[PDB]
Amino acid sequence: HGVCWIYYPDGGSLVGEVNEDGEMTGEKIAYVYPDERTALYGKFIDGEMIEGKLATLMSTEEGRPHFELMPGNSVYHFDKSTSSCISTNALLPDPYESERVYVAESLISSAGEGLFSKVAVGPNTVMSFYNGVRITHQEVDSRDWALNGNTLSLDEETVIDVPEPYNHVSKYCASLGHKANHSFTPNCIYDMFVHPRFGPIKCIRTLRAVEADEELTVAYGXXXXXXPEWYQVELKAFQATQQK
Ligand SMILES: C[S@@+](CC[C@H](N)C(=O)[O-])C[C@H]1O[C@@H](n2cnc3c(N)ncnc32)[C@H](O)[C@@H]1O
Ligand SMILES: CN1CCC(=C2c3ccccc3C=Cc3ccccc32)CC1
Repeated sequence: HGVCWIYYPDGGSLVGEVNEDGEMTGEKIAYVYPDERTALYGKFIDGEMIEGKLATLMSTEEGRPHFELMPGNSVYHFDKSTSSCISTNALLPDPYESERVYVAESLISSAGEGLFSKVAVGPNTVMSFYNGVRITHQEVDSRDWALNGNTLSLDEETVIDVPEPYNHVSKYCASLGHKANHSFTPNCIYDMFVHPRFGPIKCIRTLRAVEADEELTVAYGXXXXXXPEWYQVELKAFQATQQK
C-alpha cells in the first residue's frame, strides 16, 4: 500500500510509491545501485526510468527512503541499446561506475588498456557495467574471430558487443566493462545485471576483496567464438603452477 521496494538478484533495486494500478509510476521513484546509497531519483513510468537525477539514499525509516539530490545536472533515462546504436549519449559516464573504476594501460604486457579499481572493496562487489550493442549469436559466430574481441554472451538469444570505434574511451565511456583484460587467476567475474539506463546487460563483480589501483581481470574462457597465443601462453603457465 505504501512504499514498495523491488530488489534484483544483482543487489540493485527500484523503490517508491505505486499508483492506483499498483505500478511504479510517478515523480518520486528511484533506482538504487547495489551500494544501497547511489541512486537515480525522479520520473519513472511502470518501473522504467524517464528522468532520473543523481541522488544519495541518506536514510530509510520503516521502509520509507529519504533521498537528497546530488549537486549538478546529471540526468539519465532508460536507453537500451539496439543492434547498431550503443547509446544516445556515448560520452555520459555511469556515476556508480565512475566512483569505482578507471581505465589505464594494463599491467599485463602487450595487452592494451585495462580496468583498475579506484577503491578497496570486499568480495562480490559490482564494479563496472558491460553494456554494448545487441547482436545474434549467428552474426558473431559467423564472422572473423578478430572482430569478436569485445563480445560477451548475454543470454540464449543475444551477444553484447562494443565494436569500433566505441572500443576507444574517447568515443564511448558510458560503461567500461569491455576494458577488463583476461586472466586465469582473475579477481572478477561477469555477472547478470539489470540496469536502469542500459537494461539487461552484464556487470563485472569481484570474486574477493580488491585493493585501490588493483587491475580488474576476468576469465574470458575455452576457444574463441567466430571464424590467440597470449591465451595459450598464460594457460600453460597457469597449468604448471598446479604440478611439481
Ligand atoms: C574485452 S577487450 C579488453 C580491453 C582491451 N585490452 C582494450 O585495450 O580495449 C579484449 C582484448 O584485450 C586484449 N587482451 C585481453 N586479455 C589479454 C591478455 N591476458 N593478454 C594479452 N592481451 C589481452 C586482447 O586483444 C583482447 O582481444
Ligand atoms: C568479454 N569477452 C571477450 C571476448 C571473449 C573471447 C574472445 C574473443 C575473441 C578473441 C579472443 C577471446 C578470448 C577468449 C575467449 C574464450 C572463449 C570464449 C570467448 C572468448 C569472451 C569474453
